[PDB]
Amino acid sequence: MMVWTPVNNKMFETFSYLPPLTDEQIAAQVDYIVANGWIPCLEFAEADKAYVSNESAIRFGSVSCLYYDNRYWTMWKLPMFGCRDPMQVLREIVACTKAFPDAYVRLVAFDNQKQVQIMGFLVQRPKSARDWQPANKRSV
Amino acid sequence: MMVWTPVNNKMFETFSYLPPLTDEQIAAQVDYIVANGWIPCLEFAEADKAYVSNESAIRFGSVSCLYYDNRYWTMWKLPMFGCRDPMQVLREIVACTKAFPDAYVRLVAFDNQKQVQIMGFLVQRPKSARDWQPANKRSV
Amino acid sequence: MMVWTPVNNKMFETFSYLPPLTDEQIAAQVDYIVANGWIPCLEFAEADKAYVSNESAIRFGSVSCLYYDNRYWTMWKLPMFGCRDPMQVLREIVACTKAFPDAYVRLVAFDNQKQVQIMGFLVQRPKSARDWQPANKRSV
Amino acid sequence: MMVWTPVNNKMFETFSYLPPLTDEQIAAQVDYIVANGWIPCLEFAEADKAYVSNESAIRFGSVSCLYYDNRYWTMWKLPMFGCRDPMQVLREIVACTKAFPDAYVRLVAFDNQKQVQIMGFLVQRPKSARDWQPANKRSV
Repeated sequence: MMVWTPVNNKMFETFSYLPPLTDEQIAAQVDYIVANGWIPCLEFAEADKAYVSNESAIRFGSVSCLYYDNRYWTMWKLPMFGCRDPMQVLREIVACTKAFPDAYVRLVAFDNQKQVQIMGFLVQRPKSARDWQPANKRSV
Repeated sequence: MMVWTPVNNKMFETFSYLPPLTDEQIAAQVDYIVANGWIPCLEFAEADKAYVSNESAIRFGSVSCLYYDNRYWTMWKLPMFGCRDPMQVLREIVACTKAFPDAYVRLVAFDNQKQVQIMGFLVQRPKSARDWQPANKRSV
Repeated sequence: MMVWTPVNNKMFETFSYLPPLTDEQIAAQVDYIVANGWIPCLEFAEADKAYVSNESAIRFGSVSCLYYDNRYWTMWKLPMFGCRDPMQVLREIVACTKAFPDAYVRLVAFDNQKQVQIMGFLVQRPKSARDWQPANKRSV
Repeated sequence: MMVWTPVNNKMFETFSYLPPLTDEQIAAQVDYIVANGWIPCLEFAEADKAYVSNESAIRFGSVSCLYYDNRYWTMWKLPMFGCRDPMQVLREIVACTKAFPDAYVRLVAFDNQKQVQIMGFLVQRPKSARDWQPANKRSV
């Protein structure tokens, strides 16, 4: 019987329960975006703005239902409309992480027919982050 | 006239006003669980999640009555259903404290007829805790 | 034209706008308590509990009017009922400050006919307090 | 395509999107105040009181609309009524920044016919401020 640790074991939505994505695995996800005609986009946030919080609810009456701060991140340039080249997306990941080496960075893609984000996963976390576990240390 | 100190004098419910439990005293409490047929279970929490607090009430209307965060701790494995062996409980205390050496750890027992926790006391506090007094420094 | 400083210029109610009380000045205030038949008492608080705050209002509906945390301090022993000797009060100030050398300590007096505190002033602040000005540095 | 940075890029209302004002540029703004017959005034605030916040809203019902802490700063002396000399304003800037070298200081001017502040801009920020970007580092 192994025990799932509650300590410093924060997650990051899709794919965060798998082993960290290799460069080949990321490339494959990017091919999937392009093959489906979705719109790639990068978003980023400093460590203090990375996880959902409640601080703005201090200003509210009884209307906090499904309100959370830090759902929005900051857009890196613009969504890559008309992009049909996976290398272009990989180059923007490099450019974004270079400009913001200490930020959380996530890759997302949009479907404009449904008007919804259709994919998303973390591609960088700050090296100073101490609030997460490697796969083999998630249970003890 | 001695003065009960308000400074760094936090307590931990049942038995926290007595001298710290010896290993023999813990064993005796464990025998009491087994003799009564109750279900032993261990729970633990990191220092930041150990004491009752109010942070979630920021999301509330006028409904904070008997709401507190940090009442729930994290379960170590499962409650030990059918356990009639005190040595088994002692071995789980050892295993739990070893896996989480910096956590607060409490031993509890359940009665399934009343469906309520029927006993509970702290069995470990982190070595770095500075918010509590030894028995002879509780008053000055 | 001198400018009253807003920075690190916290005050402590009665007499805090005067030069700090000498031992002779404190003795005189104590004589005043005794001459009037009032009940002397000492109260103390650690630095974090010294000034009025709002943290408990997170639990409230619209009822925060004239609610503040940290108005209560901690009683030193009991109010000195029947005390008609100023030296006894001075000895308790010494004893209280010795047991809590890093606390704020105030002397108060009660009138039991009106049932209200009738006098009060600070008799010790922690040496580590940096949030207050000397009389000659209160304006610049 | 350059990306506007969200990190440590706080601004300070009027003129904060231009290059920092030179002494000659400040003098020109001051001439503008005097030429129009407006009332010059200086205000200042320590770093913790410089930007708009919400802390007092913890005491509120549903009435936080257009309530913010830290809109008021501290007045330096009095508004300079009748002042028709730009050198006088410049001398008060010097005197204010000297007395409060670690404070944010802003120059404002009042129109008493409209009864409203008619101009305002930052004239000093603390040297220890790390929450702002130079013009050439505002986008990456």
